[PDB]
Amino acid sequence: EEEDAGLVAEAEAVAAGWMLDFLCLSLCRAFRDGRSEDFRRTRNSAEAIIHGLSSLTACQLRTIYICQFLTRIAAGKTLDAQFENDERITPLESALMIWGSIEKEHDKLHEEIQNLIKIQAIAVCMENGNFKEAEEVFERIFGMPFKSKLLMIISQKDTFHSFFQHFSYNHMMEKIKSYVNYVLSEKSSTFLMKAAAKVVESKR
Amino acid sequence: EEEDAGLVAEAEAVAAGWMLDFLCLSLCRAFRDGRSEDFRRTRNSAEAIIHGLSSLTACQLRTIYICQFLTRIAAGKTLDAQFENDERITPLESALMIWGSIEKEHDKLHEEIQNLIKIQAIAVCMENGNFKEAEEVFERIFGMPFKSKLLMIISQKDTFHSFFQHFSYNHMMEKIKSYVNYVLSEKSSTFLMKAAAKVVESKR
Ligand SMILES: CC1=NN(c2ccccc2)C(=O)C1
Ligand SMILES: CC1=NN(c2ccccc2)C(=O)C1
Ligand SMILES: [Ca+2]
Ligand SMILES: [Ca+2]
Repeated sequence: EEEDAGLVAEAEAVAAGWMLDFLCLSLCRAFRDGRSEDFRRTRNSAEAIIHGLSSLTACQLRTIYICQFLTRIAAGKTLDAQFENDERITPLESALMIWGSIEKEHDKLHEEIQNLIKIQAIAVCMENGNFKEAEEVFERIFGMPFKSKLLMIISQKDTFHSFFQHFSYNHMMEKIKSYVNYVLSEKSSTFLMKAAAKVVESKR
Repeated sequence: EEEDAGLVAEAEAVAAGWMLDFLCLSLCRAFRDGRSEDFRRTRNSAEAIIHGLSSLTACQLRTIYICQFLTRIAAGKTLDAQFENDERITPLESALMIWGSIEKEHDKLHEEIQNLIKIQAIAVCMENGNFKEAEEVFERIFGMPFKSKLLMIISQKDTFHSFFQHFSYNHMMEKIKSYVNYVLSEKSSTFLMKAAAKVVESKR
């Protein structure tokens, strides 16, 4: 009875791991495509599956971090959203923390995305007229040339400054979408998606 | 591009169907075992997966009804829980409605469970001192000998009447657990559980 219960629990853990990879792939695809409602529903499903998982491999922690990173990026302009226990941390600051924690290559693309999130974390505060909050986000992030231009823009209250149009929110999203394409290629071969693709193909 | 998007959406629908069957099996097992916290977490996951499914086969609608039925039975004593748009309907009354909708055999066990839910729908109102609500649940359900004993118990305010000890909440749960064992046997062969069981066995 206890041996059967144990084997069942191990099988549920295997299946939850397969569901996590599939939901991550679906979340990545919805983000890349701009399917806002599918992203919201898929995120809700990923969150619930994650609460049913206890022990995680390094690969599963990376998968969860990718889901959490895209969720904060999708909420980047929602300044009322609180992703951390410290209520002062904005969504883009929370995405920046996860970006620096993922076990991944620090290639040129990694650093470009990092710097684009930093500029936009300040930009989104300025665009909402939250000038003192922009300065507080600046101090938390920064923790010379790039740093000093940003402090000058904050002090002038230059909300629609051309610097934010050159390193825009759209540019940040496009660079992140290039990274998402690589996650999509890497996870397209995971168990659940492969088996489901084989079913659809066999009916064609 | 549209052909690929279409094939991907079909594969996501296949995978969501496999996840629904697996989550139903896990929910049934947690209910049978009395694993309250695992039931709560599994229910949250089933709800989210169901919102990501659009077209349902007759088999998938039956699977969803089984999940909804067990959720209302688990909440049978939570008289503040509102499962229907009509706020007057109690959780056991909502379970009774689903029980009468499932495409299943009306064998002796089906009717015994039905009558046990009817008695307990009244019993739970009486036990909370909600005498007028017990009479209202009675009128909505009933909708001669069984009916008249119940109306007499309600009018006397006989909360701890021996009739409710003979056709108890425990007796209702045990009969429902016998039905759950049959659902467990039937869904143990579904794709995701079978594949996960094969993985665990191969590591022994
Ligand atoms: C709201 C939140 N969603 N999430 C989240 C977590 C895992 C997968 C997808 C999303 C957070 O961490 C906070
Ligand atoms: C609360 C509720 N949970 N549910 C539910 C639905 C599907 C699966 C599991 C549970 C309801 O219908 C209302
Ligand atoms: Ca805020
Ligand atoms: Ca109530």
